[PDB]
Amino acid sequence: TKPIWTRNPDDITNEEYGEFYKSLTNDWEDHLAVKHFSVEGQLEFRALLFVPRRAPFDLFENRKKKNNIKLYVRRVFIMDNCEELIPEYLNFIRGVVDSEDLPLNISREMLQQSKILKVIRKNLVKKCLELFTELAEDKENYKKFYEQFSKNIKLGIHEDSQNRKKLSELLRYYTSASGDEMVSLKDYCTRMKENQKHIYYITGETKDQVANSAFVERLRKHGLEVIYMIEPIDEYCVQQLKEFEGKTLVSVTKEGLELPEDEEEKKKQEEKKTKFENLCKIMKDILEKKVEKVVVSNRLVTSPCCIVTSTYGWTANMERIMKAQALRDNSTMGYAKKHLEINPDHSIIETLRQKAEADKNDKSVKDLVILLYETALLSSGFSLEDPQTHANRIYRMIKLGLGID
Amino acid sequence: TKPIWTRNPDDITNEEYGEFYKSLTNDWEDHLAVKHFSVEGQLEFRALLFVPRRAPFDKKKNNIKLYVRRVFIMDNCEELIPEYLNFIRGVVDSEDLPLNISREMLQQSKILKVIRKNLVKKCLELFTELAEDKENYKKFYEQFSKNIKLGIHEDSQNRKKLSELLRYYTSASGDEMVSLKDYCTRMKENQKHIYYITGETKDQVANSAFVERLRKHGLEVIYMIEPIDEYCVQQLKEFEGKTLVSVTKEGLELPEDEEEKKKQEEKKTKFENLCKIMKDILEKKVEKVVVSNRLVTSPCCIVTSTYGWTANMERIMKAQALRDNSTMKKHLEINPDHSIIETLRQKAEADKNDKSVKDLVILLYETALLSSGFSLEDPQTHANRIYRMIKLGLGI
Ligand SMILES: CCN(CC)c1ccc2cc(C(=O)N/C=C\N3C(=O)CCC3=O)c(=O)oc2c1
Ligand SMILES: CCN(CC)c1ccc2cc(C(=O)N/C=C\N3C(=O)CCC3=O)c(=O)oc2c1
Repeated sequence: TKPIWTRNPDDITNEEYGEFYKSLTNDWEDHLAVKHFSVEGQLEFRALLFVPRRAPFDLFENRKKKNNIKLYVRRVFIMDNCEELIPEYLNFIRGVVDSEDLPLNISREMLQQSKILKVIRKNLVKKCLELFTELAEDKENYKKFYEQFSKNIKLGIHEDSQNRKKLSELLRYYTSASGDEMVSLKDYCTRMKENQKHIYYITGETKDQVANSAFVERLRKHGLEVIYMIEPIDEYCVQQLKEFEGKTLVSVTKEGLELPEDEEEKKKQEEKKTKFENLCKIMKDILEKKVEKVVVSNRLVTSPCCIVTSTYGWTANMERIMKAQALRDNSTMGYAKKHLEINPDHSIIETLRQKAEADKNDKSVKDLVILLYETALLSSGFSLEDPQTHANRIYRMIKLGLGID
Repeated sequence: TKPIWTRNPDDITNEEYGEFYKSLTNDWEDHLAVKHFSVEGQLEFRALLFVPRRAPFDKKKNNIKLYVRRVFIMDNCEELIPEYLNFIRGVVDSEDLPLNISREMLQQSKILKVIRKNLVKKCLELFTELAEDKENYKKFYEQFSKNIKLGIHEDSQNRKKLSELLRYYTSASGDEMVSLKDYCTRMKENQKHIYYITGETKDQVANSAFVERLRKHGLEVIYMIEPIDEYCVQQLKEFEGKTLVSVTKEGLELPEDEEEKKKQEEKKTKFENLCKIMKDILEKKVEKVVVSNRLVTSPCCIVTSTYGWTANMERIMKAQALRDNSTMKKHLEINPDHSIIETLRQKAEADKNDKSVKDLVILLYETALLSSGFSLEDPQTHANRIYRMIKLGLGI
């Protein structure tokens, strides 16, 4: 009688859909979700789409399967891999597309097919984003989905600038407040204190490393929520996600960390600015060019120091990923400028300011400046120049802790 | 009027060779080296082989054009040459092999197996020739060092002839690369082992902790900085009788001393108390804690089990496991003659529940992992521990 995608959506049982999706992809378990829609107008076409349970494989990047949408015209099969029928970041969708009107045999000149496809393209991506917007309403079944295709969503953020807002509403992250849960961007905004003009994120490799890192200290004490961006995609994602609902994004690993001045803590921070600037310009010289600037931390509580990164430059996470990639492709590392922030109110920083402003030539002072700098790189997610150099330096500091002999 | 490979070699100008290799591979510069040979016997066939100057970017198993009685057949010939020689370009003109076969007539594979084994011999002949001019072999090993080490891994029958062609940086060779036969000439007749280290840069392995008592003892250590080496040594057991030992692995055998081992034995039992304590302070963070016989300036180091993943291995594999996202044995050696070990034995045997002792054992263990090429559990945890130790260096 009629093919399965011509019967209309609410007249089909979810198991009938599944038997079809199994027969279409040989997947051993049924579909996860289904969107099934038709279109009339200048163009008549139907479309049945499936989202597999287990995220498909990355396919050699061969790009030899831009998609797996079986393509029909007037109920006859045509192609299996239709390059411009679906944007690359939705290639996991399985299903069929049955057009009534598109032109098949075409030369270069007949761009009309490429118009019909572009409109079907936008209509297919629209009905998908609709389905994901639908899925986001049941919080704990959307979990089975974002678990598999989070990497896919973030890719769209980078490529499809036209749908960037609708896509960003679908992102979920770990934050400081959501101790064990993932939360939307709209939720983080509902918990913002007014006059906070920024959304705080940190990029590392594990939650425990970014949660207990040095960079977030005076931000968690300040009652602020910070977003944990742990997957390597995130480093590229934020590069094109400028703002959400008006508020701009800021990295807690970068210099110039803006915070709300209350009862002009800038006046106390300014006294610290000038009080320790002596110590600032000394360690800049003890280190020479291993660092670019030495400034007073406005973000450090329990740790004495941290290594922050240039504003318009690579980060510790990026520097790790890129150079972990340059192992794979045999290459010189080629051509990341760091800033070191010191906590004025820490005893090690206070006591160091005394020994240094008394005798800045003391080889013990030089040794301690280098040592704190090296451990700060460890805190900030970097790799050391020469590990045994730091090792011998720690051994010397241990010699000082107990009997020097 | 006659094809170029059937013409007798030494009647061939190197420009004719180069012009031909250009016409065969469109390479803009001439060949690097050429081996050209014929064979008679049960099988008659000729072969002209080229080594390109620039190492190519390697599913085309090789580019050896294959002729029979001077007629072309195919170029991608899978079982004509082992995979680690895919950079060879050239032609092979057989007189007798059978092309059309029923799967039963594997006799087609015998003729190929014979040409295969015969081709690899004439190549290793060429490479042994190249090893004689030191600073031109460098132009080659610079490009194909990776290839030779792969052959060590795969071709066990030619494993010996290949190792003779390996070149490395060592402690003695400050800037030059040296053969294995040379390292044997500098061995003491009481030395039964060849010492190597696996790292990432020459500068890091030369100043490493594992080699301390080896440069003081007048011993030479081989610097393996390329990642292939990690797999190379897994199949490179011995050269010229003397076996290889990794300075990152446990059970470091050394030339037995003038019965001074009794002093190493007194150190063994004297610090064994501290060994039992640090073993428990680090709850399964390490597998065993024993007395070092290899450390001079460093107080402690982390070696790996003989059969386990090397320190190098765990770094590379987990650096690659960023691709899969798949996310996946240690020994702690302490230096007896170091003051920090003596002082720790005293603080431990006086009050072994001192949190300063706990702070010191954990701190020493973590920095030793850094010394040994590992990654830290929680960097901010180690940092807070150092900040605590620095706070102790001066008043709290
Ligand atoms: C119908 C016979 N031939 C020529 C061999 C085909 C078959 C398929 C296609 C697909 C094309 C094409 O549009 N590619 C880009 C997007 N795309 C579609 O819109 C459908 C399939 C597909 O890959 C095309 O331009 O010519 C084609 C020509
Ligand atoms: C021209 C006829 N065609 C190919 C279309 C051939 C040509 C060559 C071969 C070689 C075979 C063969 O002997 N393979 C074993 C070794 N071998 C070669 O000698 C060349 C490639 C290769 O794998 C074969 O099984 O079928 C062939 C079929």
